[PDB]
Amino acid sequence: GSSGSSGCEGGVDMQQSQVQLQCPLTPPRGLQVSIQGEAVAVRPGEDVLFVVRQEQGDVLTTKYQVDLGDGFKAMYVNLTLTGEPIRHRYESPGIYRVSVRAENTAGHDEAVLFVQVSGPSSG
Repeated sequence: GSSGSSGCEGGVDMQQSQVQLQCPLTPPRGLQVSIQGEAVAVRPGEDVLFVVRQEQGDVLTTKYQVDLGDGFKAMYVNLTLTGEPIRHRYESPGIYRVSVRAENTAGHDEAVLFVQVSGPSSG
């Protein structure tokens, strides 16, 4: 079968912080993106949908930075909250490298997805 995993630590004494209010919260966990339905090879010019979700998403309104790699760049905020798919159409065929960055007042999570788009060739 197939499965993923993660792991990273980040803690330091109270040296500095850009916050004027102490509120109870927790960092992001189990953050990753997925493509609508298991697809093998998509054709060029077909808008692709990216489904994002979280395991606990306890953290508050967090920021999200999606990197298409093909010059396209967008900055979404509270993606999980809005639970809205990310549409994106390609022009030329070729495996693309997608990534995401999440950093909230509590913690920060990141993920990377690989997309493949083959031309009109058989298959």
